[PDB]
Amino acid sequence: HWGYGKHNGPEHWHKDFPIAKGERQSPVDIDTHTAKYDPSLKPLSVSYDQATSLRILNNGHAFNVEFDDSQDKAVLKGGPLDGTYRLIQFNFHWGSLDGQGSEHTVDKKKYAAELHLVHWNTKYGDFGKAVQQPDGLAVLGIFLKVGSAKPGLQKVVDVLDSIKTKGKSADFTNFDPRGLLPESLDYWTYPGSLTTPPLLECVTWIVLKEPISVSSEQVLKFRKLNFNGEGEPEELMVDNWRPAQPLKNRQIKASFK
Ligand SMILES: [Zn+2]
Repeated sequence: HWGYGKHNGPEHWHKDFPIAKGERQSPVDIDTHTAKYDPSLKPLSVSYDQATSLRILNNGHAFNVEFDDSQDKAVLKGGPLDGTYRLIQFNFHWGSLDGQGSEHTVDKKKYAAELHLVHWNTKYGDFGKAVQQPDGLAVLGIFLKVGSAKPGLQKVVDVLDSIKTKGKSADFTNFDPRGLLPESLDYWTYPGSLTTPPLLECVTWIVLKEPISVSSEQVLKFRKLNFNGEGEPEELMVDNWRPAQPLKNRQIKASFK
């Protein structure tokens, strides 16, 4: 099975998933001086006031907070998107040290972690069908830097103990994702893919310019999770990020100048 270790890491993925060497793979390095300001990009419209979180789960490669996506409760629209996209989950990627952890990079700078808010295009009916389309998913990427604590993130941090190993899940209702957003919604956008197998090229990436800060104690909790299942030898869940891939003739557009 794939993972992030020496023998099953990102550099090995292409053997089981040849699309790993595709034309629109993610993540990528965002060269701020090469990105084109596009005055036709509309502002992002995030409506998370009716969001219904349900469960938090350690899937062996990261932890996900799942949302009820049976209706238009929490949606994303506007920006470079056409149509309505429903929030299905959010997850993180982090490092073993504060100087690495993010998937995307800005002018080669790596952040301590990267939060992904995953949404699927409703015109396709369900998530499974959406992942098979060029414009099936829209993922909002938010960088995390170490500094002051993020209050809205604490509820997530506190429950990590109960989902330490692979396969564990816990009820996680009434969590408000709005507490994880930065002040500004300025962003960069480019066509890309999922950053973990099956690595499908079905994502419109919307990466926020402004990072949010979390405390050292907060990220330390992420690092206590395990890749392994219960009763197995302990392997700390750290550095679950894929390195930047070649841009290959894609243009990164910016909503700001
Ligand atoms: Zn992710």
